[PDB]
Amino acid sequence: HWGYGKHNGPEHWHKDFPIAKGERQSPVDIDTHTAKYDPSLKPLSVSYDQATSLRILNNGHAFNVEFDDSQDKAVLKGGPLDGTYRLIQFHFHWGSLDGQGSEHTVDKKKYAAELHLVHWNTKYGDFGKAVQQPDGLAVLGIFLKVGSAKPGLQKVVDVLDSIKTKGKSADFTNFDPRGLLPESLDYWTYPGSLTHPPLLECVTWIVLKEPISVSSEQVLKFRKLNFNGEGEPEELMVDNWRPAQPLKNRQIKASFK
Ligand SMILES: [Zn+2]
Repeated sequence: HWGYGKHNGPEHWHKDFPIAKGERQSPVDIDTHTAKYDPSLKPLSVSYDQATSLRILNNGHAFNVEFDDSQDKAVLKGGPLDGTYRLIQFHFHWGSLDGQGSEHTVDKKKYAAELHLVHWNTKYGDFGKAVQQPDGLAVLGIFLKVGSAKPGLQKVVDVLDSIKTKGKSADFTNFDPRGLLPESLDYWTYPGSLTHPPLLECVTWIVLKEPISVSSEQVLKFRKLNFNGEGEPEELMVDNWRPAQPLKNRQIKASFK
């Protein structure tokens, strides 16, 4: 039902998912001049050396690069987090043109795209249990701008032709997500939600300050994907982002001065 089309997009989601108007919805605008440096926050610990990617899937709203999360391999720890969060998948949000695509914004600036690396809290045993808890997920968000190519993205780019339509997947082993990080891991953090239905309020957001650069050719391949299934009317997979939601009673904390 829900999507990013002309009649089922973010402004409609609240009908079926009333949590869309909840108290800790994502994404949000990050006001750089009211996010406060928090000296109690720690450097992120991104431990991806043993990551095992398995598969890439077009799910009709993005594509997910899926990992083996059946044991502690690729984990996120530290930062604002207590305990250990296992990497399950990453995906992107992007626009029809370079001036929109990100979910989070920075002083109202929209980036061309945003990468989400999704991790679940091992204290809850499985992902399905984790999403029912306020500290169940940690999502590392990384902005993309268009300029130079990102070498470590090309292997993703080049498989997209094989998963054009919803429900298609392809083997995708030995991909190293470290090639998608910027140089600095300085970040903002706040409590929020998943950004598409069911919009569960289970996420500690960790949004990196420094964007990565990808090329116009790389982004153009993203924009050739389809929301639709094989043989159905073609709807390009573009503008798969939810706009910023009210901050309400939340504070955005910065890891950096
Ligand atoms: Zn996302």
